[PDB]
Amino acid sequence: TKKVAIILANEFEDIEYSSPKEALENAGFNTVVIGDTANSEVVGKHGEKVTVDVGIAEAKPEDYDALLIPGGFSPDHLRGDTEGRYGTFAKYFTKNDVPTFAICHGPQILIDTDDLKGRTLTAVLNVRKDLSNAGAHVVDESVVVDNNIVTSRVPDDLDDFNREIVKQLQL
Amino acid sequence: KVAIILANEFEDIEYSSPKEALENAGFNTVVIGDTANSEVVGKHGEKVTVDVGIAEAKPEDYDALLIPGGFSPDHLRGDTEGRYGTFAKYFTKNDVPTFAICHGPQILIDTDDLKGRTLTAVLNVRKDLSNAGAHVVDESVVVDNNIVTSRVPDDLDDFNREIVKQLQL
Repeated sequence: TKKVAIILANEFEDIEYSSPKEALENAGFNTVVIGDTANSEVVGKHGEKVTVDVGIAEAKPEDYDALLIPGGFSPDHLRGDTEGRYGTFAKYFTKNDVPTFAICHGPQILIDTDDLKGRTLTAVLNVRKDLSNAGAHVVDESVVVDNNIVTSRVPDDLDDFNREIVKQLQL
Repeated sequence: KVAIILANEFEDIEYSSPKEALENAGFNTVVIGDTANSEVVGKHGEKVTVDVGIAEAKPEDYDALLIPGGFSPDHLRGDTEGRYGTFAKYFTKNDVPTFAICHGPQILIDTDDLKGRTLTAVLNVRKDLSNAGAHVVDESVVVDNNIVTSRVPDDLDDFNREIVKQLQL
């Protein structure tokens, strides 16, 4: 059975957690929330409460078949980790070509892998310049697939995003 | 007169504290935002009235630019037209005092004028500043000619000292 790590801090955009989670689960995959502390609670921009399953210190990235990075201000919070642990975690996925799904601000964490040069991604407008400065080829499309990396921009893109992330796990 | 570019979810004290330091030193501030006479609200609930809409604002009107942090700079970088980056370019291009704290330096990324400049910021945005070509350091306040930057609210005494000193020169 295949399972997806979702990295999550406070002030995630609620629907960018719940909608991809539901799409993945509907296709028969399971999801695990990775955050600062196991059994702590993180709260979305619009109040959705999510319990963290596994702490970032304990998580083994090789256990997971894909990584999902919801947007909102959750990725900016994750990037405040003093030891940079979420960028390091994400680096397993980009280095080993494991399916990697990020929507809106989500691709901010991918900058911290240093693995973006020459990769093709989209994101929310707010972060596109930072992605381009990280070396990516940045485009403006509802969903972009570059081998293992699937990116989208905004919550309106979720239907396209959810279709592609599920396909990529079927491989 | 100092332009303050401001959206919702600014870090409250990074607006009020430099504003008061400037006003104490006898300088005036003008909040520039999406629409004149709207309110933007800080992370901790502070309400600030927007003086001038970004459509009408003329950067040459101003003696400095102040960019408070929190998630205000990220909101400003969402402007469909990129108008706040364009506003900021005037200050970087013409070497006009430019003050940014915490996440505030994110807006300076959009000027494309950070190559070889020396800045600090909150940890969360340092990689992006480095990727923009800045020399990023970890200090309570950094002065690089016209650009003054700090990291977090605790730095405010130092930040305020240096931004006031710029305007006095």
